[PDB]
Amino acid sequence: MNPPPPETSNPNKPKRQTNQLQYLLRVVLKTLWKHQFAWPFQQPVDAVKLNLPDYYKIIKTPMDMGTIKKRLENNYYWNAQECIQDFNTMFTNCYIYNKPGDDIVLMAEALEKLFLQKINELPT
Ligand SMILES: CN1Cc2ccccc2NC1=O
Repeated sequence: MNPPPPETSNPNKPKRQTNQLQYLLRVVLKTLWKHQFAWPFQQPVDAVKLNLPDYYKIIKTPMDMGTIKKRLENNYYWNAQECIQDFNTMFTNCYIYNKPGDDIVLMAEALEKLFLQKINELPT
């Protein structure tokens, strides 16, 4: 079964807009999104559709780029580091659930390298 997806808004959490967060949406996320290996990460893992019935028995902090994108669009984050942590959670979940060498892991590894390339330098 699938749990509810992660929240993309929270009225009691303070919002913020920063040059770095704008950049994470306009450049980092929106560029990764177009990568040929982006598709598995563009929405929450669907344990039913993908036939991964144990996914959420194993992964307790789900994250995906669809969620991140919505969060950025909503100014959900306080700062860039909070957003970067979501990306890292997404990649880490993939390495936890799957094994080295798996096609999905090769896709995550590629995206993570591109992600690190693009956040190496952020605006000030
Ligand atoms: C995050 N995904 C996405 C996915 C899509 C299709 C088949 C397998 C997976 N495994 C994952 O861990």
